[PDB]
Amino acid sequence: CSVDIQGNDQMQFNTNAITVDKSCKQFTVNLSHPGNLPKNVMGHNWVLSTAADMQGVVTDGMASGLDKDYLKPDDSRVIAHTKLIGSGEKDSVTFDVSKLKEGEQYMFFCSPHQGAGMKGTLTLK
Ligand SMILES: [Cu+2]
Repeated sequence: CSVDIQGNDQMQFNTNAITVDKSCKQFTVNLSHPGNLPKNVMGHNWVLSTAADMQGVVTDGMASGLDKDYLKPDDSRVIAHTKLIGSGEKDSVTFDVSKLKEGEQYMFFCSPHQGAGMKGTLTLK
């Protein structure tokens, strides 16, 4: 009921496909940042939304800027998210699996780097 995820100095997560076991009550993502670049150069977060909401979350987050960790304040579309981290930092987020529904498609992504491909799927199993 947990996954360790890395975002590196080249806008890449170490996985592009997460599976959440339907028997989990909560799910935890442990985000870390191998490499050497700080968060005001190559910072990463881990953000979860439906596939349909991803674009809006990204656009509005980029617009909100570094001072808001690249997320729109109180964004109702964001199911769960970590803070923005630089190399050597770490952050975890836990959310209730009840927030995910059968038949929906979910995406995870780093909001400042989603346009550069830093995204992947999240699926119940
Ligand atoms: Cu990033």
